Amino acid sequence: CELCCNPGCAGC
Repeated sequence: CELCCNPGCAGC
């Protein structure tokens, strides 16, 4: 998620 690797990541 630090790379916004999935659209469900909080913050992305």
